[PDB]
Amino acid sequence: SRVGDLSPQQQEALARFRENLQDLLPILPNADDYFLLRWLRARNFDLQKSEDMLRRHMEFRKQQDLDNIVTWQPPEVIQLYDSGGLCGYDYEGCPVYFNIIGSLDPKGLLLSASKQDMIRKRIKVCELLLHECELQTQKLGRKIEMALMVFDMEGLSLKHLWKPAVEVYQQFFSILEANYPETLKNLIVIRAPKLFPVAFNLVKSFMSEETRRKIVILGDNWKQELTKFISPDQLPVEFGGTMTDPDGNPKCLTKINYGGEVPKSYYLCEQVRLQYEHTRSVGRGSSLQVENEILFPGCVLRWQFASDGGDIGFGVFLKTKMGEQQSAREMTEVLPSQRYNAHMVPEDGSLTCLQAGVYVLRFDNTYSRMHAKKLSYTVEVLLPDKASEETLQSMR
Ligand SMILES: CCCCCCCCCCC(=O)O
Repeated sequence: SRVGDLSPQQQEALARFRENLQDLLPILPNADDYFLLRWLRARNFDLQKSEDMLRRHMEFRKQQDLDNIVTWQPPEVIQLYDSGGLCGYDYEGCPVYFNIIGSLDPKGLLLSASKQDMIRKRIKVCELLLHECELQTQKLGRKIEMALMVFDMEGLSLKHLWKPAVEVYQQFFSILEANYPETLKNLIVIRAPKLFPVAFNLVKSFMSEETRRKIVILGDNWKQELTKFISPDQLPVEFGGTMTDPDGNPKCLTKINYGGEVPKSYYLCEQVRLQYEHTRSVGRGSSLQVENEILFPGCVLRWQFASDGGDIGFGVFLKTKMGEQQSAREMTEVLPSQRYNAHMVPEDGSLTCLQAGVYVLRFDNTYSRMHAKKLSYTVEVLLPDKASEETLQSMR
């Protein structure tokens, strides 16, 4: 349903849509048929829903001053450590953006800056890419409508699954679908480690099916495979091409930021506000066990908790028999129990399950003979996305 071959149904729909948007035409990012058709396709030519979607976007542009975001300067920590960059063009002339996820330190960034600034940095990238598409259109004399995004997963870690960081990427993917529909040609994933299917499963429901269908996972031969999309002379040497910085650096640091660990000197806090699924009392001299059956290795357990009334002990155990509850003496110790000041600073963490069995998170108040505790917690079993898992298996 694109420019050129619209049906009459579609051509009449487009004309009506254009008529219904007369008030907005002078302030649209572009008032051409290409622009309008993105909103129509996103809502199957339902004139009302398409209009609602576009008008919501236009309110978002006003609220966020998006026409001027290309000159917005983020906080120093985001300028220096929030990764990614625009570099090169694909064979059609679409701009390429490198998203260096694996080297990102989103925890350090969120402890040093706001979710709002991290999201605004990512919106800025969208606007920069759109401006680059327009410049390319003018230079090439034909419409360039989309960008190509490469996602470098080298370094992806349990550390990246910190719940507040994940909420950044989830919110961003929701914003992308609502405000930048059909702006990515492909989403090319390189250097995916074993953790990728679990990580991907956390964000997949926030992207549209059309976006998901454009994901391409590359294997060991990714450098050669990338050159099917992008010319070597448009690719950094780091990613298999011939482009360098003026000083010969193969990473093209003058265009692409590679993130890295945020120095502690930038931190403005060391934990953020959390929300919890459950609240329970743990009696004086007592304990609480939260059990989860893991059916295969590679599942990830992730938790967060706070206490009131004093500290709490916490460890992770693995049952040696299924059936009745076992004591800490009888179970295998997976993560040694320790006391945490979870009444002062909430705790969180994760681990990879190396075996199938019943994993038990044990909250220990047995040492506190006079004082009970109130405990709030969330404990989640994170499963792999099955398609991603199969694909990674299939690439050896
Ligand atoms: C093309 C799909 C990219 C998958 C990104 C999943 C990474 C989860 C980590 C969230 C974060 O730390 O920003």
